[PDB]
Amino acid sequence: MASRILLNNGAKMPILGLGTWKSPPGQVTEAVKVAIDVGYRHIDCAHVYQNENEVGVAIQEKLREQVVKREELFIVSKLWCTYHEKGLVKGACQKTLSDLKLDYLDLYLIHWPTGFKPGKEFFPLDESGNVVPSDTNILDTWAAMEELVDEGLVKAIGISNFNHLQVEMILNKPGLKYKPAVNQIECHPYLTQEKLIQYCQSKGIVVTAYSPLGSPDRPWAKPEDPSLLEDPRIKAIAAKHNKTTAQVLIRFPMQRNLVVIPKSVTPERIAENFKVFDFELSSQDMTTLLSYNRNWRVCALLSCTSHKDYPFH
Ligand SMILES: NC(=O)c1ccc[n+]([C@@H]2O[C@H](COP(=O)([O-])OP(=O)(O)OC[C@H]3O[C@@H](n4cnc5c(N)ncnc54)[C@H](OP(=O)(O)O)[C@@H]3O)[C@@H](O)[C@H]2O)c1
Ligand SMILES: COc1ccc2c(C(=S)N(C)CC(=O)O)cccc2c1C(F)(F)F
Repeated sequence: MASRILLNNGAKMPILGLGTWKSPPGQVTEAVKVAIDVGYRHIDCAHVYQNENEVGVAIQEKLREQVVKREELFIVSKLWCTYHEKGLVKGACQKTLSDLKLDYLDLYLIHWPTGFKPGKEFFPLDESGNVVPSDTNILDTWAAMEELVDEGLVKAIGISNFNHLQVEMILNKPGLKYKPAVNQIECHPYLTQEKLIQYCQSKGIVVTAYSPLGSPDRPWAKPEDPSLLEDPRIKAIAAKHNKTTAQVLIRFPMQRNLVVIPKSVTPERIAENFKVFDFELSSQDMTTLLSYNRNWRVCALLSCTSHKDYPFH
């Protein structure tokens, strides 16, 4: 399978990237270093992850060491919810750039469609526990994203966790200058996303699948939750192909023309997860994996359900 997908900004994006959410800061520099060494060229980052400085140390070391050139890396970050205001976007981007040690990002995403009240807290809550929104119109946040393109700070802009109607809203934005290049969404056999994916694809927006392994390290895992990695049916497909369950889980989105960003800080897994370009799931496997859909989300984030732009109703 070809390793990159063409975006609607004319640039090519690696279909496999390394996720960094929950990667401990004292481990993520080595994780990114190992990933680059084993072939990853796409790193998925975010300011809210609190580890971009340490990601950046790895990127800069690999650039300085001559292991990779900047043009070959595809570095993604995301505008956190507390920075949706147009006057905050450039500084948020520039802080990410400064921490990642970059002069530009390949892709900068609106992390969530939900703007949160600006301030030092990333997760501002009221006394009762509800997310405190900001009044910013995502179309204005989008225009601020467009300005980053026009200032040279980012090569592409996109969105994340936008539902079908939210994507449509950006696409229908009066005066839209740049279409989103990417919509990054949760996607795996328990959350197959057929409708959203087809819509985005039909519009020339590339979809990135997050939590493709079902995020077993998510902080809110419960015993009753289904477990992709432990699902006998998926294990059986893996066994049939002589691959690990994780490898099946990564290959699945790739064959749907998605980008996929499994996270690990374990060197052996980082390498395992990249070894997915050498086998193919059958049409029957694909259809069978699709059949496991149960609309189950790692990132359900019920604490945000009353936000006006909460995307998962
Ligand atoms: N845009 C968004 O809103 C959003 C939300 C969620 C995620 N994301 C992005 O998507 C990335 C991936 O999602 P995720 O971090 O939620 O979870 P994930 O990639 O589905 O799963 C990560 C977990 O799987 C383990 N793991 C990795 N490879 C494995 C393998 N081969 N065998 C067994 N276990 C393995 C990891 O352990 P170790 O690390 O200990 O090896 C970690 O516990 C994130 O890191 C982030 O970059 C974005
Ligand atoms: C939009 O709302 C979000 C978004 C993300 C989170 C996360 C994060 S940082 N993730 C799920 C990872 C990610 O968004 O990439 C953790 C805890 C609560 C969140 C919330 C929450 F609202 F629940 F506070």
